[PDB]
Amino acid sequence: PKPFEVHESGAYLHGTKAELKVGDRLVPGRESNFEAGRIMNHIYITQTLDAAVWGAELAAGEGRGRIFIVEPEGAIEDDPNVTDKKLPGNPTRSYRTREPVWIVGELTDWVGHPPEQLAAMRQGLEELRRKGLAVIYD
Ligand SMILES: CO[C@H]1/C=C/O[C@@]2(C)Oc3c(C)c(O)c4c(O)c(c(/C=N/N5CCN(C)CC5)c(O)c4c3C2=O)NC(=O)/C(C)=C\C=C\[C@H](C)[C@H](O)[C@@H](C)[C@@H](O)[C@@H](C)[C@H](OC(C)=O)[C@@H]1C
Repeated sequence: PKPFEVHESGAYLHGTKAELKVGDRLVPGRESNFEAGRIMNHIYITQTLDAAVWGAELAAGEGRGRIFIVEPEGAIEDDPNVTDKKLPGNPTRSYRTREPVWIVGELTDWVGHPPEQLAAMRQGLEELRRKGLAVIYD
């Protein structure tokens, strides 16, 4: 995938290693993928495939990444972890919602980041943790 490229569909995507199926309704309050033990207030979704693939790859869990197309029941807002942080605005088109979402499809035709790019991201995040700089906004 290409960073900042909006998916053809305009649809909201959710990358995860959870075993979801079309027709599931997902409510907030599951555990963070980035800070063990943290109970989440939001569901995180995106309109770029690149951000969804990172969500699938970086999600906690055994088993492979999945990307779902989802329909929010309620309001969505910019995800502050990636908005006005490294870049101005929200170029990854990443959002979050306090209300449930429905799983309406599964994206089957994606490929992951090349392995050294995924390893660099993983290593970078462990480093931020080791330095106490991995602040999670939620
Ligand atoms: C869609 O976002 C993805 C890719 C964007 O593509 C791309 C090109 O545009 C980015 C934007 C616009 C950012 O604002 C950004 C950012 O703020 C950030 C890191 C992190 N960089 N490092 C980690 C590895 N590394 C390169 C060295 C340091 C980034 O790489 C990016 C970044 C990119 O890479 N944040 C930090 O540095 C700091 C200080 C803290 C991070 C804290 C928590 C832990 C994270 O926020 C968690 C909650 C997730 O939100 C991220 C892991 C995102 O994963 C998902 C699934 O969302 C990932 C950024």
